[PDB]
Amino acid sequence: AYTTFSQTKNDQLKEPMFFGQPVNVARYDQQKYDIFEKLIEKQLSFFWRPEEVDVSRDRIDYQALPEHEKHIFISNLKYQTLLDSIQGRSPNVALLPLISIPELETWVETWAFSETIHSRSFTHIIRNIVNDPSVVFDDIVTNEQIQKRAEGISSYYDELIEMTSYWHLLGEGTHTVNGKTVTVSLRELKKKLYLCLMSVNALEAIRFYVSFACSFAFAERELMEGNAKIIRLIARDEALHLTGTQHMLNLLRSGADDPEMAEIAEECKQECYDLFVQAAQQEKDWADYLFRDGSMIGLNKDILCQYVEYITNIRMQAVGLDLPFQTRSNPIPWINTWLV
Amino acid sequence: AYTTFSQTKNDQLKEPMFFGQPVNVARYDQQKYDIFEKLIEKQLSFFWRPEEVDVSRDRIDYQALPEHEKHIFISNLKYQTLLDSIQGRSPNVALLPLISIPELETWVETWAFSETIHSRSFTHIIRNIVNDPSVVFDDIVTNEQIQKRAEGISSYYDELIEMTSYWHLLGEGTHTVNGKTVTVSLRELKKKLYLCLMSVNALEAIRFYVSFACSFAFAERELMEGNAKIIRLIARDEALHLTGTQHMLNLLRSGADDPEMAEIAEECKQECYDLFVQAAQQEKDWADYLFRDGSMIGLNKDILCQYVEYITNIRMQAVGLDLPFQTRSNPIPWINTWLV
Ligand SMILES: [Fe+2]
Repeated sequence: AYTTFSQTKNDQLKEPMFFGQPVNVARYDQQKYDIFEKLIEKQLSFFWRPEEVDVSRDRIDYQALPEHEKHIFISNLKYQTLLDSIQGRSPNVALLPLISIPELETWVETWAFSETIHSRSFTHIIRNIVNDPSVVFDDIVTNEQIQKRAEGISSYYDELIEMTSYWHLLGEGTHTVNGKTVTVSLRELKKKLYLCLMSVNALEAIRFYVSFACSFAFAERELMEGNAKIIRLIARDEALHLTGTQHMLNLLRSGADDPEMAEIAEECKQECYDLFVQAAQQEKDWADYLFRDGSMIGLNKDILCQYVEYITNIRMQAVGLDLPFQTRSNPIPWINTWLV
Repeated sequence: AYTTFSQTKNDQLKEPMFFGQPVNVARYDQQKYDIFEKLIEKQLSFFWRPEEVDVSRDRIDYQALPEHEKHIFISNLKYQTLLDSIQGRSPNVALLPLISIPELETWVETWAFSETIHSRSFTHIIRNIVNDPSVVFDDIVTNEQIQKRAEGISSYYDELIEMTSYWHLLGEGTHTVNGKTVTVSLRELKKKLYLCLMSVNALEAIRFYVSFACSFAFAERELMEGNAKIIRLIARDEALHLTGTQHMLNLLRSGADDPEMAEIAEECKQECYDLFVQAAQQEKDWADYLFRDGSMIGLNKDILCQYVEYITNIRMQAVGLDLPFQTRSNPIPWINTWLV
């Protein structure tokens, strides 16, 4: 029951962000929530092309890095590649089929699009510093350390996607699928969406910021400056992406949108807290991996783990969760110089 | 069956364009078909913001047009808005979940994103020329003439989406949903995709070009110059869009990708032809509607219908279908001034 053009005229201004009547005409003259249009406009004015970034001296710098430092850099780069590959497609397949307001529909499309520009910039980098790009790309899928986080993130999307299909196809209630009985609940589906958004918020707000830290640590040493320029542009986008999921979440839990969402948000508090905390933990185990056999000027396991906690506190707070860490200061204040 | 990140490592250069293993690493260092990467690069270089085009002087132009000409202009603009609304979401919702080639997945997302820019540009025009934009937007949905031209296009996408859904949720073979035995044939799915792509190609290659004629007719009279400038930018994107679908269809039907497709291509060459001829006929009825109260300098039902036939032969031949109309030189050669 999904349609690329719903034939019944409806007032999109009195429609919920999700689960209402699929958007028919895409208009931008009216806004239910000013944030989304503000984000689309911002994102469009931020438009950049990875190919235009000069990554010439970068091969030299990378080739000169000792092995563990190449390991730190490339592992970090494979993680960013893996995250943005998922973020390029997932928000379109997962959220797009559920959105009921035009401005949000376009924001999701604009947002997912910018991720593809991000994935393109990683290729531009990888196939410019490394000898055989295929070795790096293949490892993103076979490396157990990288895949350890991959399966958790996508799992949220995949579960939402499948539960969305049963809903669209069978609708609410119990149904007979090959003799089995299957229960499709819109309430459960709304939970899946809420949790997925929470997971996506942790990815852009925490996971990606941990990676920016390693990228900029090299930049501080005046190495990999082409990469630095790309990551700084990427970060400028992540700020916008993160803000969009923050607003979506806050609007949903504040009942200002779908009142049932406000309820669901509450039943979820623990799961959210736990998923955010689990993400932070995973980022700390990553720091162990990256720094297994050494650190470099400006970064080490301690510095990164503290940064992870610092950032986690701040993000969790922004979406109404309890701060899980005592940490209260930024150990890498220079990162703000890069961040925008 | 769908996963936002397939954990199995595969050689992406030996996957079919569609239905293969879902895309995992988004890489652009290696292309199976150079056309797609070329199109991405071209679109990226074409980036424009509707918000930056001056549509001020258009309002006086529009308000000064006699009633029938306002009818011609606004009906054309509404049809354009309807088509880009569908084009904004559909490629993502329908083709995205079936692509198994990185460069292709990215092209569809780039393509769909440029469509949202087109939709935004229509809001920018509508707001700057009419009194109550809401009447215009509401009519796109309640108008039986406009909504008629949206039935066919949606159906193709909708049926593809729904079947794609069943396939992901039930795999192929015969199954039972609420006792009703429903069969899921991958071959029937591949046919729906093929027809959908043909419908899409007709949309961008013919339907849109028919609309550019009306818009540019006004520009020839030095009226609606702001809209003219936007339509030029859009036309320039449309070229890329149809090149995309022509190649998709030609590669599919050539067996150069998946053999089952090439077979399915010939299996439904008659439907494809009927589909295109039907599209041309609707654009002729549409031209009939546009001019039921008069025509203007440079364009009338006759001239417009000739152009539909002119453009249709060319497009049909490009995808290897038979030419259904007499031969003739471009009936409105002045449109070259505006094209590209
Ligand atoms: Fe006239």
